[PDB]
Amino acid sequence: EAVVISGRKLAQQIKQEVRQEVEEWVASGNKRPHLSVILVGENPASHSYVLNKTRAAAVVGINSETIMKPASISEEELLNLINKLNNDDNVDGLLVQLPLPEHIDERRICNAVSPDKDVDGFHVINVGRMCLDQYSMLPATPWGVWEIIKRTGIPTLGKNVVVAGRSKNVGMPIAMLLHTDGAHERPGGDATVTISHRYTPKEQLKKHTILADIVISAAGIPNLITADMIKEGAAVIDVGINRVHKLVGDVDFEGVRQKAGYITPVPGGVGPMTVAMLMKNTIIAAKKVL
Amino acid sequence: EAVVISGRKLAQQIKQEVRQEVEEWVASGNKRPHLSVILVGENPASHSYVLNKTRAAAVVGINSETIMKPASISEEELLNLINKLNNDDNVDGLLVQLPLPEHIDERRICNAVSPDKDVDGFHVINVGRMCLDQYSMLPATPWGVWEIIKRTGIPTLGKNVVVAGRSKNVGMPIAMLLHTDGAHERPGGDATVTISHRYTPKEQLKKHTILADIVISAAGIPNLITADMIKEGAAVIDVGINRVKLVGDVDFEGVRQKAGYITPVPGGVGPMTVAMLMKNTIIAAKKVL
Ligand SMILES: NC(=O)c1ccc[n+]([C@@H]2O[C@H](COP(=O)([O-])OP(=O)(O)OC[C@H]3O[C@@H](n4cnc5c(N)ncnc54)[C@H](O)[C@@H]3O)[C@@H](O)[C@H]2O)c1
Ligand SMILES: NC(=O)c1ccc[n+]([C@@H]2O[C@H](COP(=O)([O-])OP(=O)(O)OC[C@H]3O[C@@H](n4cnc5c(N)ncnc54)[C@H](O)[C@@H]3O)[C@@H](O)[C@H]2O)c1
Ligand SMILES: Nc1nc(N)c(NC(=O)Nc2ccc(C(=O)N[C@@H](CCc3nnn[nH]3)C(=O)O)cc2Cl)c(=O)[nH]1
Ligand SMILES: Nc1nc(N)c(NC(=O)Nc2ccc(C(=O)N[C@@H](CCc3nnn[nH]3)C(=O)O)cc2Cl)c(=O)[nH]1
Repeated sequence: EAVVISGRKLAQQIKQEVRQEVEEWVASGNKRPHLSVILVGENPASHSYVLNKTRAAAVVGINSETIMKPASISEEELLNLINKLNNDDNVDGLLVQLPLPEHIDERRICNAVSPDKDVDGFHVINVGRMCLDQYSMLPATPWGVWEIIKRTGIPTLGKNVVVAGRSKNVGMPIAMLLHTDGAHERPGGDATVTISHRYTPKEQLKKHTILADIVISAAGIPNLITADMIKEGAAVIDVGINRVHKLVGDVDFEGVRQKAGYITPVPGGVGPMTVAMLMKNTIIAAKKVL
Repeated sequence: EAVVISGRKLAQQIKQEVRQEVEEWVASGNKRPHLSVILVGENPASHSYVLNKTRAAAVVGINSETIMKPASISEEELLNLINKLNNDDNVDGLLVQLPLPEHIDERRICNAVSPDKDVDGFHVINVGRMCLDQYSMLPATPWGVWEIIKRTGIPTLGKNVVVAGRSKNVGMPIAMLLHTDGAHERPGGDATVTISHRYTPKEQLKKHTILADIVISAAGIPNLITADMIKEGAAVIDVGINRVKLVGDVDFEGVRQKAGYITPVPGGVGPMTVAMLMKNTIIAAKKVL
């Protein structure tokens, strides 16, 4: 039966590392780090996730503020707020929680955040640098997936990995981190990575997952991953968060638990790792090492 | 038996299309486009490929110059020449042929080319925009691979594709173009794409290619792809150029018997790289993006 990886326990370790790093930093006379989160509208999941972020910030010694704006805000008004925060020397990290309302272009917003404060790694320069395996601010959810695998001791070099999903903020950076060269500026996992997505026929997904040492599902589809698709002993990382009737990932947890060697639960899996890796990025931004 | 796709013939058609676009741009009262190529050192392959680029420039009515420098040039000296050409309004396109000597950082060089003149698509802004499926200057070799597939009518949506190679200038852009959404700003191929590389075991590569409708080899290893690794009727695109006589990564004669489509080396992807650069140069001259 599968080892159930605890994302809560792993994130606790990561957050303790960050609290130590932040306290040594402050002890040496530097300004305490400060994270600013802009939250637009009333997406209940967004508010929940943002509160988790600012709670984690407080615990690791990072100051924060959440700036909430109505969904009726215009794009120019959001751009003005971002520019004021970019020029606030007290602000080390700045992020705009997504999704935004339809009348606001998310790509224009993400590029308006100063790249040195872009703890999301969503600015086009940060995306480009990541895709070139250069030192960059890694996006939190893909980095959390990476850390789950590395800290559990699951090997990647030469292994088969299937990613279900190709979104620019989650699925694509995961595939980028896992297949790239361990010896580059920002190391990668050196895996053989298959990218699947909404036009990958179900049968073709199974023909690739059955070969996979690691299946990473980031599609937002309940029960997309079932035991017949998984190689015995494989690691299965569940990124989706789906409301069914209750929260479940993309994986049939109880079924796949019987065949996989490792599996992450939903909740308590990838989610807490997302929050923890943002803490890593915020101290990185405060140190201005990039 | 496999259809052999003439990259040479496709490229020559594309160059005629560029020639017409350039001639009408000039006839409309605009300055004739000019491409500058910086060549550092004495890599014979680099010298040959740049010559093919400047030959194709003359064919399509684009002015050009190659500026050759010794390998002992410093990075600051190369940066100075690039800044000079960035500020020369007669220069529409500027590229620095790779590879560069070890003491010169290619990424710093590529990022010093003004983005408007970056006909390689190597500037980090172009890379980032491409990785986000936004309008961008696409790198010539990946765009040539895409054009071979599209102009031949080989379908990609829902298909299995294997790329052997993950280099930032060739293999990674090819995988990015082929797997991404056809509905985005810069459409992708909507294929299921497997990225393999130097740490993929030969056995595992074969277990993926055998499912593949398109196999694209950009590794630089003779006979990496053999008929047993290919499924009946697949399309095999050979990006490698290996001196062994020039061969590709593919066992041309063997795979020829099982593939439905195949590109030869030489005369395959290579000529398409040169033709897509000409496309990029007239795009850069028009200040399209
Ligand atoms: N911390 C976390 O645990 C965390 C963080 C971010 C996102 N998520 C979750 O990840 C999921 C996806 O988020 P997103 O923003 O990337 O969503 P999105 O809708 O932008 O992308 C979903 C992806 O799934 C792919 N897909 C659709 N149908 C598929 C199929 N049958 N097979 C394979 N792929 C298919 C799509 O092509 C798309 O790339 C959601 O559940 C979201 O909440 C979780
Ligand atoms: N227009 C053209 O025809 C064109 C253009 C550019 C490059 N090329 C050719 O493509 C080849 C590679 O070019 P590059 O710039 O990507 O070179 P590179 O040396 O930077 O990259 C080689 C790539 O091959 C991968 N690889 C190595 N061994 C492998 C194996 N056994 N299985 C799978 N992948 C493996 C490596 O991991 C790496 O990603 C060369 O032959 C080069 O001349 C051709
Ligand atoms: N700019 C920007 N915008 C974005 N949207 C993101 N993404 C993002 O924040 N993702 C995210 C973050 C944290 C959680 C989390 O805390 N998960 C817990 C609790 C689940 C739960 N929910 N309700 N009850 N329990 C769990 O999964 O266990 C879940 C998610 Cl998806 C970003 O990173 N940057
Ligand atoms: N900045 C920058 N740097 C780079 N390195 C590249 N890549 C690049 O130029 N690739 C490239 C271009 C043309 C050819 C070609 O003409 N192939 C012919 C002739 C074969 C032959 N050659 N010698 N003898 N025979 C054939 O394949 O038939 C082959 C290649 Cl690899 C770039 O695009 N931009």
